[PDB]
Amino acid sequence: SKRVEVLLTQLPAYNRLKTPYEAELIETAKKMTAPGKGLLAADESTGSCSKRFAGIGLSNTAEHRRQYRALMLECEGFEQYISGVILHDETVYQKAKTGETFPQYLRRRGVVPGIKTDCGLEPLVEGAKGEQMTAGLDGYIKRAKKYYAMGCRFCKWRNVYKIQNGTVSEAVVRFNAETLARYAILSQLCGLVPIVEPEVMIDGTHDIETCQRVSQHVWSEVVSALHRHGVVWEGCLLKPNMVVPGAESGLKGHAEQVAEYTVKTLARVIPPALPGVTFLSGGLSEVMASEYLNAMNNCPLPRPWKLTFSYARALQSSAIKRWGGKESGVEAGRRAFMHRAKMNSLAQLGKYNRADD
Amino acid sequence: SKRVEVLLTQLPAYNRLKTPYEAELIETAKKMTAPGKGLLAADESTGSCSKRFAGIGLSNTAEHRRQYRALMLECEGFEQYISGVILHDETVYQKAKTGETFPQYLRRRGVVPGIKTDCGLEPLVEGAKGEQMTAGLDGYIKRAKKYYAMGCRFCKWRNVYKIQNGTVSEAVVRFNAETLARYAILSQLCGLVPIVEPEVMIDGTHDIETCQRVSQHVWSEVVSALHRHGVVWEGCLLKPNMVVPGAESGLKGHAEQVAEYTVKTLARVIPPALPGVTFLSGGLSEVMASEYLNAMNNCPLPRPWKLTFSYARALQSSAIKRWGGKESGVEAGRRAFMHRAKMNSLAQLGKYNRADD
Amino acid sequence: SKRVEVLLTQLPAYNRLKTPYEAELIETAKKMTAPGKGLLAADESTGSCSKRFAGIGLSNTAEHRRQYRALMLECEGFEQYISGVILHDETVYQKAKTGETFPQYLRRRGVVPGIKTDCGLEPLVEGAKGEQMTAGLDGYIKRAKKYYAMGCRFCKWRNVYKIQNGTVSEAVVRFNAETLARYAILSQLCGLVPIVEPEVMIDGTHDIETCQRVSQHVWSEVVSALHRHGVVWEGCLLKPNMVVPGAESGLKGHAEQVAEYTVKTLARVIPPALPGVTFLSGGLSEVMASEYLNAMNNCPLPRPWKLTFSYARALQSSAIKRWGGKESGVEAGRRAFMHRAKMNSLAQLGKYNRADD
Amino acid sequence: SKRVEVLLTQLPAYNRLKTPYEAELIETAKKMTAPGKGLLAADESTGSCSKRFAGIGLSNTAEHRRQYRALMLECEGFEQYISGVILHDETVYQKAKTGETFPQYLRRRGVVPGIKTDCGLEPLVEGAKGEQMTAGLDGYIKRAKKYYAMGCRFCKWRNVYKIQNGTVSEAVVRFNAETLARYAILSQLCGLVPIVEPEVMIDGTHDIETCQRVSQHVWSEVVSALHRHGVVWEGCLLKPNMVVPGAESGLKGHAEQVAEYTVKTLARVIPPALPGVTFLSGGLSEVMASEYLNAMNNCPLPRPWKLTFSYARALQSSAIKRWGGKESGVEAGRRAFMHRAKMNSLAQLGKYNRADD
Repeated sequence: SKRVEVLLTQLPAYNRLKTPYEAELIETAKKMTAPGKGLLAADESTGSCSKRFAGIGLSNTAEHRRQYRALMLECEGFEQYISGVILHDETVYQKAKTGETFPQYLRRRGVVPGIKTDCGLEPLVEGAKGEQMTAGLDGYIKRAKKYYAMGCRFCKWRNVYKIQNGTVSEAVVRFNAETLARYAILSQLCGLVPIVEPEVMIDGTHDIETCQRVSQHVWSEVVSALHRHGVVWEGCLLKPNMVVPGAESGLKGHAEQVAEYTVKTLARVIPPALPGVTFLSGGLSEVMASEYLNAMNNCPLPRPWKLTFSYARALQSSAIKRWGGKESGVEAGRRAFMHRAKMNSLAQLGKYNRADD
Repeated sequence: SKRVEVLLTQLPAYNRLKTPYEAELIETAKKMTAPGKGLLAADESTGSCSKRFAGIGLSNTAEHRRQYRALMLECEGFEQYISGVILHDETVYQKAKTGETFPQYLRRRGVVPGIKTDCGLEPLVEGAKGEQMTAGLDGYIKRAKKYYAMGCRFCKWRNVYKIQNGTVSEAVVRFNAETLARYAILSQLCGLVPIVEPEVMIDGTHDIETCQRVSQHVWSEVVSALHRHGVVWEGCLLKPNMVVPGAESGLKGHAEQVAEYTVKTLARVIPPALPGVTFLSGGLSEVMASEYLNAMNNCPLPRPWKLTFSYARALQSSAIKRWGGKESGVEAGRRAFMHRAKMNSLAQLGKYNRADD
Repeated sequence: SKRVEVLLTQLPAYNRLKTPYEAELIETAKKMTAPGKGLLAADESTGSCSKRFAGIGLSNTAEHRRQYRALMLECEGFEQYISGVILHDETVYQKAKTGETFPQYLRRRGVVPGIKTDCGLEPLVEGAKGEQMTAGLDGYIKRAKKYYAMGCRFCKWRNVYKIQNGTVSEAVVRFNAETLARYAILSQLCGLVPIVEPEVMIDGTHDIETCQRVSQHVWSEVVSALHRHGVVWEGCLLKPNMVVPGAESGLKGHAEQVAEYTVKTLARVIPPALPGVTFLSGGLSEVMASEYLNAMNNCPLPRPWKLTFSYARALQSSAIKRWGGKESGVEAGRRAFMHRAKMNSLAQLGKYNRADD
Repeated sequence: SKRVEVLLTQLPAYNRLKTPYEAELIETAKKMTAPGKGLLAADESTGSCSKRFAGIGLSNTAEHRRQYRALMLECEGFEQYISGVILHDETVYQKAKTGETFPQYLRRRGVVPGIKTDCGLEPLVEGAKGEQMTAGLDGYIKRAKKYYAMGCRFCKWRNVYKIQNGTVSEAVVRFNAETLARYAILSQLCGLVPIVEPEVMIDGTHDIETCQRVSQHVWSEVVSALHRHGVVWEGCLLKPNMVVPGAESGLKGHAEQVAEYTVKTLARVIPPALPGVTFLSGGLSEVMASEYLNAMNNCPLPRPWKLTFSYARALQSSAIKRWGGKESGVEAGRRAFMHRAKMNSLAQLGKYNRADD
């Protein structure tokens, strides 16, 4: 027949991201998921910060945001339990008390600095009212190279899926999968390990069966897309919701129910080569988040990747309260931070004890 | 069985763009493709303008860009042959000699003003070296609403596909289809008729058979994606390349060969409900572009949509030359513009005569 | 880069059915869709025949089936209005009154003989209760070559889609599209023009809007699949339902409503290169079927392919009744057949007159 | 908005095979993959049997086929190392020496009886010359229910992918994935655990890198399809090739290279919930097949499912030779069978020792 010489990269099986950061990516990821450690998510937007401060009456300025972050980041000792921090863009450039930038300070202290690189939720337009896509791919490589150069070595991008009426449009499932897979690839290209966050939200009256049905489908499509875009599985992480009943469903699950539904869902879709899952805690209480993670790490189902946390409110809530926005609340604020971080560090080892909370 | 009440928009067959500009979109499009008329593409970037001016020694300033556009846009009389102009963002805000903005002036004169809304080509990263995606979806609705408000009623977004080694990666085929279909939807949502331009480039040594094989595949995937995103076919247009031998292939086709390969390719993939195809002229001479369009409009194959032009260099080249960047070349510059615009207007009627060029 | 020489057929854009019957396929199809002609579907299974005979008390034997077919097929003169007959496998081998096989007799008389080659409906298993796939791909090439050798030059394969609750599973949409596209390809390979029948059934209480929403989606997916399998559009035909309200919806549409919804649906999805659509009449009365086709051929929307009929009950019903299963009803049976065939022949020209029925 | 009540099975995330054999499937599979055990594939067709007998001069009759099977199946003691036997259809109905059917005899002896249910390879028609699809879906449920009723509790279906020129068409990749996923679903529905065999063949001059690139792509598409059809991962098994250099490449890999490429490939695509992989040995020597499996079970990469064998020639070759087609070779034939089965049983434990072969 008529044969032609072509590049192998023009062939379907050869669409694979080739990145010279490869080995570095793989090493960051193992660092991120070290045993007894997890990630502190501290990438609240300026607005989310208003919310955060609201109950303590703290005014919403750059300086105060800095302080709210320093509260945790300069909590010496937290490094034993937190392996990386997802910063907000503003924090990357702020200075730690030593005068190093935050990324510089954390690296020195042994904590990998990451950055939230998505540009926020927007209406999906296709599919059903209430569904949302996420923006931020334009100019992405240039931002990401700039964060790398600032010292970040991982990034995070969140897509959400709102269950309504027991289901989600296939439009959001596909489109958001496609966005996450693109983001992953480009992150790896620029040297940052991508945290792929496909959050099936806890919002609504749905139950845990509905949650599992939608998550399993959403997440397999995210996987199919990562394959289709060529991701380095060994240099990537997942940040999924746990499978639980909906926030307004009226029902609460035990942690052992949670860990089984979650882990059996994940084991159906996530390749064992992905090094770790850093669960989001969205809507759960600080205690539940620890109890639920702990059960995961005690679940008899297959779970070949590390199962750890990537939490924001569930690690900060009480701290924020005790801190009060004042220098004077600083110590108590930390004590509380440390305790929650320790709880969760044990829960990753599967040794947390509720009597201890 | 277990039944549940859901929104119809959560169902697969209901992912259809619902836009209150619908009827307006449909009417613009028919206006754009009126018999004996075509579109002037005048959306060169600032840089492309350097190129354009290079041979006449015209310096590259905003003022001179304005003049280069006014050369054509204020060429009274051109309105008989041009139904719409694809402006560059800068031109939207510049003023015509009457002091109306350009969009305002053209509308008054009967010419629909459109706007190039993509953000330019960038490396695809996936697929093979040399392939390119197009940026610009972020912030798109807000830009588009702003152009609408300025009077534009259509927009244009170009994706390209570089044939190398006889083929193109399936990665570029899919990804660029996906980008075009998203852009289409959002354009319609904001009131602008989208020109979907999936250009299989003339660049390379490939021949016309290779061109047809790749275009047919690229374009069916663009269609499948438009269906999958929910486009209003009746409010959309296509701006494809013609199917011709590659620029460095060494071969030149007759116009009748061209029109048959082109039209038989399109008739295999484009739904008859899409109102019109406004061919790009990329790489063809000014004469060829007219001869080739003319043959299309004389082709016995099925061609239910309007077949017209959407040309830039092939309508401006000579004009630019005769104009010379000087007030003094103005009249000759126009004469030439008018003549090429008239040639092409006849070629859309299938009555162009080469003896006349 | 690393380049490799491969077959062009290993590349995505080169998966195109290459069939030496190509030109013959194209010619059959134009024959099938000649102006003022349509297809008689006479491919009832043995069982369907029980039904057919039930009201006339005709016993269900091979001999009687033969006679029931001969009633129409040896109705000299019907050749003016019918261009091809879809036979059942049994009929292919039966003999006409001249002693030629039926295929031989029809060809001699100017009627292209086709054959129903699917193996019947079966439970889809995936998707929702009530949905159905169609069997018959195994051993297909050998059957098809055998029909060709017997003189058939086209074939027919029917898939169905049952609307329930306003919708259909995406599973049936995809799977049945995939089956139709495979069948098409293989038919063409063996020399038979494939009639692709994706019937959205009239069954249920749905309305005409629901019908249009599901048909448009079902049919675009059938098209995407035909492209994906490589079909010769110019050597293929479509046999879709008309878009009408559901049989138990309680509403009846005018013919002009029907033709607009139908033709605007088709014009959104079917490539203009497919030579013709031979509508099925499933559930409509004999009169409605003619009135509805007539309106199609009077519809101002785009409709580049031939729009004709491929009917069974709506051409046989009355005939069967008048014939009565007796030699003695033969003449009246034919008269009635002829009249319905003439009605429909005019309706294809867009000149049918109801005053005439 | 307009809401409608639909079946949940009409929604995308609900296309999941619901089978009342579920728990039984899961239990068979764990039985099949018990530690230190593997499957004997004895499903050679009548023709393959000619080949098999050729070198020993054994005539090719049903009786002799029976004897060739009895050689292994009535090799008392083999039950310690073999957990299930893939029979050929003919063997299902033949009788063991006790007068039980083979399935009955094996079950009694503790060996799960399975059945090869595909109908053989055929030309793909689409894609490139040399590629092949597999037939057998028509009438599948009725066959499968009949095997179940005969006592089989698992089945096997093989698809192949021929690397040529370094690659494979995307057509074969997709189509064969689609066939395997359909087969899986239907098998589970009828009570038989499906062995999904997507064999990337060892045939050709390709190297091990090419093998890994194609297998990874072929196998992820098989997975995506299994998800898309709704398979019960926990009740399914995989029978893939190992990743090795091509048979005519001129290079031989060490077993440790093999196990790393294989396991790292699988860990990128196969969900950890699939209970086990039963490798095929196609083209490898009897020794290599054991050494290669052993290394797998010694590989430090992630490998959450059982890694065992499903071998035919590599367990029978020598035996067949020693047996000689004669009663008289019977004992030596068994000795050899036992030894190879023991080798492989140890290799599944990762304790095989080559000094022992």
